[PDB]
Amino acid sequence: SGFRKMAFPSGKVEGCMVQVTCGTTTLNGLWLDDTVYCPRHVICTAEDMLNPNYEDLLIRKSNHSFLVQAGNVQLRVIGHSMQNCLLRLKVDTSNPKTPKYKFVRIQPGQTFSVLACYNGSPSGVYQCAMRPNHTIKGSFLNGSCGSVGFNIDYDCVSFCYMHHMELPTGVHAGTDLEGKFYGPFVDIQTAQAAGTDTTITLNVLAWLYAAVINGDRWFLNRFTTTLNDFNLVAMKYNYEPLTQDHVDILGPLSAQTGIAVLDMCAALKELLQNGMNGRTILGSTILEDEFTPFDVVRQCS
Amino acid sequence: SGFRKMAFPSGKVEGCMVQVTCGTTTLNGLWLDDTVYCPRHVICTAEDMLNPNYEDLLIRKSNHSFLVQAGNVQLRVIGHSMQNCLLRLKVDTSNPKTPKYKFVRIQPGQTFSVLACYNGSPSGVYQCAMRPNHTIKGSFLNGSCGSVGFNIDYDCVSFCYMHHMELPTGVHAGTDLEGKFYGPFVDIQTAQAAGTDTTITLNVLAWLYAAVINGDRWFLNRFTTTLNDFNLVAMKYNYEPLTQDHVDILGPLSAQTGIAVLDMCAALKELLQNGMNGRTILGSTILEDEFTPFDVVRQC
Repeated sequence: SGFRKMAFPSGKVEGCMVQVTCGTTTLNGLWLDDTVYCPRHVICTAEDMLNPNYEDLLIRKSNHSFLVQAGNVQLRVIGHSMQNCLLRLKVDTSNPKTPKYKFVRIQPGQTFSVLACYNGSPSGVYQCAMRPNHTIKGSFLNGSCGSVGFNIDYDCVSFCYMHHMELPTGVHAGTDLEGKFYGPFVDIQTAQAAGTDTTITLNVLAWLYAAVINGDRWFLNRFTTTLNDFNLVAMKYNYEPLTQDHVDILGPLSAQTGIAVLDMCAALKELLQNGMNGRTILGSTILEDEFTPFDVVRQCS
Repeated sequence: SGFRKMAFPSGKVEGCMVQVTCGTTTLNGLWLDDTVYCPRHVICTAEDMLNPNYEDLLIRKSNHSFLVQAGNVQLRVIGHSMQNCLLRLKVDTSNPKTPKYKFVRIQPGQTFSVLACYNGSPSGVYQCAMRPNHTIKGSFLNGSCGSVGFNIDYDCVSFCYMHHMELPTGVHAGTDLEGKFYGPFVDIQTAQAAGTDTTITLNVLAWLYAAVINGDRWFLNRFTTTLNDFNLVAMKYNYEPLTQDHVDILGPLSAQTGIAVLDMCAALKELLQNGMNGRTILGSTILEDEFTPFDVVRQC
C-alpha cells in the first residue's frame, strides 16, 4: 500500500551523463555509443540567446570548440552536427555503460522521470508529467540544461526529454531526443507564453482508482453519468475532454476495483462540483493528475 | 527555479541489491563487501509470524538454508548470524560494486530516499520522511521487505532504513542498518499500530524559507512571537513542538533570507489560524512537511 510519486531507478542513466563546455557555457550532455547529445544553445553566450542565429553560430565552431568531460576522462570530439535543436558530437570513445535504449516522443499527459544534473554530475531524481500545454513543472537550476527525462521498460531506457529552457513564469521547456521542442517553444531567451494548462482528466481518474485500490472510497456514489454529461461539467473546470479511448484505457482498473468507469466519472463530477470538504484522497487535498493509468498499475498492482 | 521533492540518484544503491530466499520466503537483501543484510523474518512462515522465537527458528537453519542471488549469479553463504532484527549472511564473494558507505540511525522528521525492490531488482525510487510517530508513508507491496532507505553525500551512501513491516493503517515500519526498529514496532504480526502523528514543524519552516529563497514572500507578516506562544498555537493544529534546538538548526536559512526564525514562526502561526486563502506556496495548497532544512539548502 501507499501511493507515492515514484521515479524509475536512475543508474542506467547516470552512466550516460557528461559535461559539455563551449567557451564560457557549461551544460550536460548524454553520451550514448559514440555520440554525445546536448542542447545546441551550448554554443551561445547569454547575449547570443537574445537573438541567435544558430547556423551562423555553428560554422564559427570546430570540433575543438567543444570540450566533453566524462568523470575525469576528457573525450575528444571528432565530429559535430546539428539536429533540430540538439548538437550531436561524435566522440572518439564509445560509452562502455550505454544501456539498451531508444528515443521516444512522449504525448501530453504521459509521465517520465527526470535526472537533474549539474556539470555532468547527477544530483537528484523525480517524476513529472508532460503538461497538456507541453511544459513541465520541474526543478531546474542554472546548469541543469541537457538533463534528461526517461522511462524504463525492462532493460531498455526510453529517453523522451532533454531540458532546454526556463519560461518566464518559471515553467520548463525542452525537446525530444531528436531535438524537436515539445510545444510551441524555441531556444531564444524571449518571453514565450505557455498555453493554458488543462487538468489531465484520465490521470485524475486513474488516481481515483489508485485511491480505491488503497481503500480510500469515501468519494464514491450511487450515480452514473453519460460521457457527454461528464464532459459538460468537466470542461467548466478546465479539465480535458474525456473520450471513449480514455474510458477504454481505464478498463483494467475498472475491473480490478469493480467500479465502472462512468461511475467513477460520476464521483469526480461531484468532487468537482462539491469540493472535498476537508477530506483527502490518498493523502492529498487536491485532485492529482500526474499519474497515468500505467503508473497506477505499475505501483498498485 | 521550481521546487520538487527529489530522490538521490539510485545507481550506487541499485548495485547492492540482491534477492534472499529461505524456504518459500523471498525478499531483498543488501550486499556490501562480503555480507548480505536482510530482515530476519525471512526465516519465518506466515504462521511463524504470529508468534516467533527467532533464536529458536534460526538454530534450525544452516548456511545452505539461505539462497542468495545477485542477478543470475548465485552467491554462496559461508556464514550467518543475527543482529537485532537483521540476518547478516557472510558470502564467499565481495561485491565489486560496493560504494563507499556507512550505516546511520536517522532522527524523526528526517528524510531519505527509498529504492523499492522486488525479487532483488530495483523497481522505483522515491523520497520520504521519518514521521514523528516513527513510521514512513511508503509505497510498498508484497516482496518489498529489505528494500532500503539512504542518503548520499558526495560519493558516500549512508543507509538509514531497511523495510520490515506494514501496519494496519497502511504505513510502514522498519529498522536501521543495525537491525533496530524505529519506533516501538516489532517483527511479529500483532495488533500493533502507529501512534497519532504530528506535522514536522521544523520542516514546514524550512519550506517557508525555501519559498522566500525562491522569490515568494506573500505569507510573511509584521509580527513576531515567543517560542512558547508559537508552540501554544501550533500544538492546537497538531504540530510538533518547536525546540530551541530546532530554532538553531534553522539559523543558516534565517541568515540567508534575513528573516528571523521567530518571525517565520509568526508567519506560520497566521497561516495556521487564517489558512492560505486559495493561494499556494511553492506550488502547494498545503503546508509541506517532508523537506528538511538540509534538503532545502541542497535544492536551493
